[PDB]
Formats: sequence, structure tokens, C-alpha cells
Amino acid sequence: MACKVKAELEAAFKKLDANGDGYVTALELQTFMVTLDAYKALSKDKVKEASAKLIKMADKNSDGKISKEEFLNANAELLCQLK
Repeated sequence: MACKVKAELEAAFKKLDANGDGYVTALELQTFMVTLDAYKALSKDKVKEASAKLIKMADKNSDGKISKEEFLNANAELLCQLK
């Protein structure tokens, strides 16, 4: 009952830059967010063209980021497309 659902952002964040030293994390998400703070570059696939290279440094089978990241990273990505 305590609290609820929403802090899911704390997972990716706390995992994205909990210590940041040499592990692929949001450290790039910032660039992603800065490069497309509004995912205004997905659909076509201009998002993977940059993530694919960034994912090759940690994202090979789902290790880089798995949580709010996928939430926010998939939020617009999975939500992208429409009128």
C-alpha cells in the first residue's frame, strides 16, 4: 500500500548515473535528450542510428539501461508515431 507507482524514473536515474565511472548509462541519455529532448527525431529511426553505436558499448542483449530508461527511452519511442 505504501507509496505507489511513478518513481520508476528513479530506477533508470539511480542506475543511469548512480556513480557514473565507465558504464554506459543516461550519461548519453542526456545527449539523447539534448539531441532530441522531445524525441523529435525518432519515427524514421534517427534515434537508433546514434543509440545503435552507443548500445554497442553496453546494449547487446539488454544490459545498458533497463527501467525508467526504457520507460522514458521507450515512452516516446514506443509512443512515437501518429497524428
